[PDB]
Amino acid sequence: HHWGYGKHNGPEHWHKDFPIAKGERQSPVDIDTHTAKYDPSLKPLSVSYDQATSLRILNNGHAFNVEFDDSQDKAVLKGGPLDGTYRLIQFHFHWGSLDGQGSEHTVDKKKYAAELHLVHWNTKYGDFGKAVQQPDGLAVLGIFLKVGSAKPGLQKVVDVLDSIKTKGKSADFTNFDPRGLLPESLDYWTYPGSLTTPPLLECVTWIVLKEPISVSSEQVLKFRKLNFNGEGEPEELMVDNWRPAQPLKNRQIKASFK
Ligand SMILES: [Zn+2]
Repeated sequence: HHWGYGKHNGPEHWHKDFPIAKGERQSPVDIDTHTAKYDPSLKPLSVSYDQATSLRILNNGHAFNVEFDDSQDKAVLKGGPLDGTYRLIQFHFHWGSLDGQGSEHTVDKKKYAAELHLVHWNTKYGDFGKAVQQPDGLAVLGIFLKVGSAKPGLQKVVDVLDSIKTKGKSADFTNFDPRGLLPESLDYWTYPGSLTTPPLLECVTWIVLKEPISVSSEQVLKFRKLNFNGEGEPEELMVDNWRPAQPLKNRQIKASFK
């Protein structure tokens, strides 16, 4: 009885094994655009992904992660509300069984078809495992996906998913450039929050971009053919791997733009 996204082990159960589920700075949240405060003190984000080295893609039974070499400052995020340099370790997505749900964060209660998470850790803490124990340890860039036109830069990801269909499977995944996943604008909302899967630690500065990217229905269809299970246990499709919005409680969302 591990955690997952079903009736009997899904997000409403997580608090029994991970009491921080009901904590004060849980994610995701609904971003109320009329209540978010423009903060002209916020700098532009600086994304330096020119030297990124992807290594591997894997199905971990809750999502698929693309993992990067984080042994040096090769793909980093700086600026914005951040102090210091945050190194890219992995990205993954959350998505739905249908196009009208899938994102974790919502914008004035609107759900998108999926959500991309680029996970970065603060180099002052030396490694990811020490970083997750700190209130400013991680920075996650969240990018919404809507269904319309194809995103060419995502196709390389979609084509390998056949090779990692079940939990535990991995494949070599070199020379992927994450710059092909960014929207045009880097305007953003930011708030302090948590990992959205167990162990749900409250170590994340969230940076959620205003502008969604478009993907095609055929591209998102392929995400939905993955499996939560291992080979061959009974087939459970990897769909609806998102946590619902949590209470904002004592937190302000700030916007980089008006
Ligand atoms: Zn995520």
